[PDB]
Amino acid sequence: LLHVGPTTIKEDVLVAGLENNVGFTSKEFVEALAYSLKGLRYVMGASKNYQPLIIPGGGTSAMESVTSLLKPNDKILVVSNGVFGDRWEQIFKRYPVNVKVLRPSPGDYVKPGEVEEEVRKSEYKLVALTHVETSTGVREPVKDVINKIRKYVELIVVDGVSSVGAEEVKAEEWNVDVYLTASQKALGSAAGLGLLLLSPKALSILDSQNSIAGYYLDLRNWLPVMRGAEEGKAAYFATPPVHVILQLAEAFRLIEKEGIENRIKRHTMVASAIRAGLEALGLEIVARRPESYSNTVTGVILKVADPQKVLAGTVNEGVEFAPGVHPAFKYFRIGHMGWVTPNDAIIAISVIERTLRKLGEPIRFGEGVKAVEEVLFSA
Amino acid sequence: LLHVGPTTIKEDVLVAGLENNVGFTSKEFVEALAYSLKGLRYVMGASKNYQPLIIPGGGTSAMESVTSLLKPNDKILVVSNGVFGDRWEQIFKRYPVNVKVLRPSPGDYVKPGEVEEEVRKSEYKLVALTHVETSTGVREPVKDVINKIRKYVELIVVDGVSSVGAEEVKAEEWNVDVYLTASQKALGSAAGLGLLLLSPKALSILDSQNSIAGYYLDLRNWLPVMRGAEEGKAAYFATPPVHVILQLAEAFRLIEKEGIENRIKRHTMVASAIRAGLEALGLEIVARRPESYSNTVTGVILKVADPQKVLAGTVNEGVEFAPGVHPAFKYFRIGHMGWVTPNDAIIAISVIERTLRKLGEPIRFGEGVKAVEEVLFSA
Amino acid sequence: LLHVGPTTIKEDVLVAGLENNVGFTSKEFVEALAYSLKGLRYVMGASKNYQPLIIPGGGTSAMESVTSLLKPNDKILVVSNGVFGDRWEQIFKRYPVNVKVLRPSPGDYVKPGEVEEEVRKSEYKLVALTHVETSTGVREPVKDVINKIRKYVELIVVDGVSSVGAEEVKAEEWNVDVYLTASQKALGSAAGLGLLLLSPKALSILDSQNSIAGYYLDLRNWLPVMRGAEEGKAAYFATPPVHVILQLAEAFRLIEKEGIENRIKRHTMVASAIRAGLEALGLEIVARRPESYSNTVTGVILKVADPQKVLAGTVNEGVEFAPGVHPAFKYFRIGHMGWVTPNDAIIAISVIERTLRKLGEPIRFGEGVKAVEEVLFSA
Amino acid sequence: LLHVGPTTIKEDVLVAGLENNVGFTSKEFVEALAYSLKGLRYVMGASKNYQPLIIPGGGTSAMESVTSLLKPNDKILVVSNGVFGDRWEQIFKRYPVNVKVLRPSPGDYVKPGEVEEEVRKSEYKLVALTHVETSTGVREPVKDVINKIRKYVELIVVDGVSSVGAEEVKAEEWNVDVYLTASQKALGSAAGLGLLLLSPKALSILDSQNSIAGYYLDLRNWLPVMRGAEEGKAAYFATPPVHVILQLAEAFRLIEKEGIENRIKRHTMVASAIRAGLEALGLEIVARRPESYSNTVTGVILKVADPQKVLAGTVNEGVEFAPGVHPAFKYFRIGHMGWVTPNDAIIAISVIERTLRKLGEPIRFGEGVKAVEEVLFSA
Ligand SMILES: Cc1ncc(COP(=O)(O)O)c(CNc2cccc(C(=O)O)c2)c1O
Ligand SMILES: Cc1ncc(COP(=O)(O)O)c(CNc2cccc(C(=O)O)c2)c1O
Ligand SMILES: Cc1ncc(COP(=O)(O)O)c(CNc2cccc(C(=O)O)c2)c1O
Ligand SMILES: Cc1ncc(COP(=O)(O)O)c(CNc2cccc(C(=O)O)c2)c1O
Ligand SMILES: [Ca+2]
Ligand SMILES: [Ca+2]
Ligand SMILES: [Ca+2]
Ligand SMILES: [Ca+2]
Ligand SMILES: [Ca+2]
Ligand SMILES: [Ca+2]
Ligand SMILES: [Ca+2]
Ligand SMILES: [Ca+2]
Repeated sequence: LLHVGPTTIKEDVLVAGLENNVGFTSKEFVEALAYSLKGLRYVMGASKNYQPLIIPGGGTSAMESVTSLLKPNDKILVVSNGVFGDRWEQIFKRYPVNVKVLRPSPGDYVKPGEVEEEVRKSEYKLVALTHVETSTGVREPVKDVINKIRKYVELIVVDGVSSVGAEEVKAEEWNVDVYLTASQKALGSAAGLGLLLLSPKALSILDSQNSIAGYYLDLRNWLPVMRGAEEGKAAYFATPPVHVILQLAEAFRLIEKEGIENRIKRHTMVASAIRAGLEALGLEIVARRPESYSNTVTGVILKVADPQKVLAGTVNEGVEFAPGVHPAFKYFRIGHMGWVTPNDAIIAISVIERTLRKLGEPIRFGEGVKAVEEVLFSA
Repeated sequence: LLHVGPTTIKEDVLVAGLENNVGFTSKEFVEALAYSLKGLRYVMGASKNYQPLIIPGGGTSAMESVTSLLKPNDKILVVSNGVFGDRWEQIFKRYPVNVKVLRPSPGDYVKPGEVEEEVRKSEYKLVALTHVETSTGVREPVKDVINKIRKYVELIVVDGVSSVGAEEVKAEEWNVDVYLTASQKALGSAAGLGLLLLSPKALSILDSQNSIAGYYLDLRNWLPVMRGAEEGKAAYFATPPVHVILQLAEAFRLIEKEGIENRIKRHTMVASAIRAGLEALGLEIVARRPESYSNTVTGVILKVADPQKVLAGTVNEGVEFAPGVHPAFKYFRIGHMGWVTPNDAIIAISVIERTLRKLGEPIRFGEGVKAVEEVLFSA
Repeated sequence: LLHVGPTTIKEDVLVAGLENNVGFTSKEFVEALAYSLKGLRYVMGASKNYQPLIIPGGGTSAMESVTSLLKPNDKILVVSNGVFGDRWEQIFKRYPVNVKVLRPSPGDYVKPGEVEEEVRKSEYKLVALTHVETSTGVREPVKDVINKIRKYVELIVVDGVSSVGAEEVKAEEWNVDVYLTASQKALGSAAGLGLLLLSPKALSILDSQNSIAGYYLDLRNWLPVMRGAEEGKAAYFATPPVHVILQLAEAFRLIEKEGIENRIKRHTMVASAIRAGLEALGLEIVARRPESYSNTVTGVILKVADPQKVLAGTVNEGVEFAPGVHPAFKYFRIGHMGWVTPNDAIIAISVIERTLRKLGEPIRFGEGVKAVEEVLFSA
Repeated sequence: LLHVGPTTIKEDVLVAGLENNVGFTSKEFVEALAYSLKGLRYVMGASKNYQPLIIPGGGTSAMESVTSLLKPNDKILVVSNGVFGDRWEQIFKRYPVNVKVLRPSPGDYVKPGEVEEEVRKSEYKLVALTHVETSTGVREPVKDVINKIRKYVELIVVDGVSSVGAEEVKAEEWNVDVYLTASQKALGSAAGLGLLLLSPKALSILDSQNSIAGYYLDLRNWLPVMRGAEEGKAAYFATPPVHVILQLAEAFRLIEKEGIENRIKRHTMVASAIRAGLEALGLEIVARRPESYSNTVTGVILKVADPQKVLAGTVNEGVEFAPGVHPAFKYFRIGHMGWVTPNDAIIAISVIERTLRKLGEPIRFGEGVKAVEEVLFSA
């Protein structure tokens, strides 16, 4: 069997979807969409000059919709740290475009200098980055990368599926052209939506040029719906996931009530506490470089125990554990994103200690939970 | 302003989505997906030889995913009775294919003989039909069309967004290659999913040939998820709308409990009652030919009153009314599909009588409600 | 079998109860209780000098809690128009008190003069009235009764279970000492609570005297909880139905948003429309005197059809029908209270027409629904 | 301020109450009541000869309803270990009965021999016990008490509000005449109901004798409702909390799915783990005698820190902490009952360690969490 840990959704978020006479023209729907659109500007750090869109699907449909900005034979550079970086390449194989991929050593990340070198050597229409690579837990220093490449490339896109709402994101200040995410990860809402924030530059391409996009994923077709909503008007392109968007509006209400800076600090603390627990047990982290330890995903190397058995025996344990699928390592991953609290840190390390002791993975029993406690106490 | 009436969702359906620890690998999700896949075979009248898929989006994403069955320069005949027939052509303009469209007089439908004539004259890879054309309330005699064209064309696709779960559908008996619908219409569940049933012939194309499809809407990419689910296995292509699918499973449970034959009879009675009400008021129906009066949508011609004012004054009135957007007629539309009951028939005609009397549309006040009562009594 | 029609609850009301970490000391609970307490002053027409209480149970526990105001051998006059008036007497048999009951002819009501005559003849500590007698649909002219008896009696209590939130109620202006109701009737919330509004006179009895009350239903024990809540403080006597009270707060929000005067007008219109439908069918109303036709309950006399069969064949019909249990009449009752709309009037009469036609009760088929339409149109 | 920790309710339990067209005559309600009645026999260990009742209110209304079994001047012995034992005496002061109370030293419990001595010296109609005394966390050895007193007393009643569903209960085997609980404690459902299980002997009293009971709390009045439900019949005495009972049925489904023996073991393990944590910190438990350490409540003595500050700083910390209200001790209490898991044990001790360290209560920081881990590993 396959077992990937699901991001826990606050009941308030889910319950916001229980309105049984709401459609895409309902004032309640239009208001939730307009609210979510502003919520997206807020979590991504951008002013009204940046255009938000919320489309059906997820991170993957959002990624593919970037073809809305491309023309035949356009040159694309993908900076891929693993599975989800590689998905850009799989998507672009379906399109008449030219793709080059940079990859680092397993579990590492592509340095800003290496990207800079490549964009000076060849002219690229588009550069794709992955803010956090979910398969390895590695955060790319996207700000540093962009500072170096901004003047050599027409467009920069960042996959923030595992970062937005949890890691610092400054789409406008960093001059990103498309920052995208999904509803079900670090935002902690129900699945079904892709979310995008476009620069004025990307928006001009939409408004004035043709593209290689299909029909459903051409952001041009969704623009009138998004623009209409902010003016309090209903418009129809294709039926969106109405109740999932009601749920998203409620997630954004909770996000705005906590405050994004506070949200980020919470993810830093929880992740730091979890990592301190892992280290005190003598467990090795998958991410090669400490400065890249993402605050949403941590890969945990096992020397003796079978990762698959760790996952099988922790299914009903109130944790978010998932398989490690990189040939270079034997590991499982801990998801720690969304509504995650200090108690989730304690639980994750406790569940880990007890499971690994049972399976004979050499660990310093007791030391993990104590180290977690220490971190949580000290801040 | 734009106001389209929303299909009322049974609360039980919505409430089935309130499970806050479910992801695409959860056995609860896998079971709901497998159940919904079987439910789709059931409402469409097909055996295990036909392959169901449930994908993110809606009717439009389902329609576009038909490109999964096409090759460059393939010849397509679209039989379009209005807006949603025309959407096939709009979708196919994004693809390297050759499209011819047959259209009838406004509010009429393309006769089976006219389609037969065209497919004998020229060779077509694909013929696209719309079972019920939502913009006009016209039901295409799809069975009759197919009987005549089956031996002259490789593939037949039917858009059943406004028919499946309400009109008779026999995908297997009629030998349709793709029968498709959405979650939010005559099935009466929450929005966010497209649904497809493929013949063995269409499935062989998927399994053995390349196509002009993009990435997200290539049915090949969803097949392992659908096949896995029916064997009780989780598989990942892209995150689906997990909770919308939980809701869909519950809608299919209610559909199977009523029985599809009974469901169809209910839609026939409610629609017949509503139409009898309209006629007794002296109101003219948009559909030109009575044999094509769909049992999910009825267009109502106004001679004096402004359709927009009818819609504005019936917003909180517990009905499903929508604008008429065909230049050839001045009208509004009544949606009567999903969980619709005899009481909905009475309400719709009563709300119509009272609104039109207020606005001076010449009608036989009182006679509508009486005629509805008569029909509901006699069945 | 027994079949009593349930008051339909807005989903928003129910959904307000889905908070899974709320207890009697939670700020959310205290706020909902304080809100509901004010909501009770509002629907009953009283200033802050009147003391609201919300206790576990229903109308019956509220009625019994009136013993909190009594002493051994106190004299009580019950003005009983049927079953629920008679319940006062059944309750008081359990207590060392002296009870006299006035009853009118079946389906009539006790005139104000008849009560006045009795309270001048003997001295009574307490007079009990029923605002609307649910078993017959008869509204007592409580204002007129009180105007006549106020100076001759120490305490006046009014059972408003079937009136509060639907009929005009002015507890303060009319000088009532206890006005009581339940959560599940004309207020349209979930069952589980009795609700009481006490005059300063009744409150002084609580604060300064002993009583014959038991433990759970001694309003003295609940007072500190109610007083605490309005000061934003939690207090414990016995655990209340926490989530039912969350639901009640939401019902009061909806009531206050509509406005009580508007609520009353809606009940008048719906009831008048239903009665006009009944009359046009040639059906006789149970209430003997038109000025007493309650706007929450209407008894419908059948000359031929069996009331029990009317009820059996209308169970899934979206109506609120209940048995007639008074030996003097052959009838069923229509409940029309709470969130009831003009559409409910149309439905009730339509369901009645179709059911009675099937069962051979002589009626003027078609005429009922037309008369309802006319009433709803004319206001 | 007063802050008592709320028992966390599984969302599934709450969500079972979202049926908006259900009343006391609905077959859905009757089925939920019948199911809950059987569920009550199951959790209390009794065959069909024992009669369950579910009444509005809570533990307190259930306790008072025991007056249904009493006659004027009946002699009662209350075995009270604290607040909730003392509530028997407070209730009985409202009734013409003779009460004697046995009390132990603070935080201790009345030995079976001490009760035996008293019932042999004087003749008692009724002996009242508290299975777990919530105010001190002390479990009375009710089986041992009953074995000694059974032949000397007519009736034995046990308050199991904090024991039923968590501690071993054998109502039939131990020959208890009334075993009672509430919906919101160790059963973990929504508040609003009292629950009783009566012996054949107590039932004969109901069926054949008069009593000193009031009206609402006379178990005679509820019996036809309970008997009717198990024969699949609706009956009316007073409106029950319909949706709270739907929720209760769902709680009983979850209890029966786990199995009562397993439920008991879970409470033993979680409580043992929590206590091991407390001891390893050097914290003293309020219960004087280890054999009486209840598995639902533990009192924690503080030597230096203010209990009130512990409560104030742990409000949003996902725990169930409550004040200690016995003058003889300075303490707070930990609730660990219902759906409580091993993770709740870890969290409670961690939250305690971190809070007390902050407030300078002398503890062995780190040692609590380790001891909890050890216990959870070894079971
Ligand atoms: C960085 C990143 N980019 C793109 C996607 C694709 O999103 P959708 O699935 O919404 O199309 C993701 C999604 N991440 C994802 C999805 C499913 C499983 C796991 C796992 O942890 O094993 C991770 C992701 O984490
Ligand atoms: C026959 C038909 N085909 C395709 C679609 C597209 O479905 P999605 O929107 O789920 O992609 C539809 C949708 N039907 C539809 C959708 C929105 C509004 C109205 C209206 O009545 O104006 C009708 C439809 O009715
Ligand atoms: C006027 C009146 N007074 C007291 C009560 C008792 O309330 P509780 O049940 O909440 O204790 C009521 C309740 N009314 C009631 C209850 C059950 C059935 C029916 C029916 O219409 O057949 C009516 C009532 O309508
Ligand atoms: C043993 C026991 N007996 C009777 C009751 C009364 O139950 P109701 O409240 O449902 O009538 C209880 C209630 N237990 C209870 C209730 C409220 C607060 C606290 C606290 O921890 O301070 C404890 C109890 O714990
Ligand atoms: Ca909440
Ligand atoms: Ca239901
Ligand atoms: Ca035919
Ligand atoms: Ca015409
Ligand atoms: Ca709402
Ligand atoms: Ca569940
Ligand atoms: Ca023993
Ligand atoms: Ca001590």
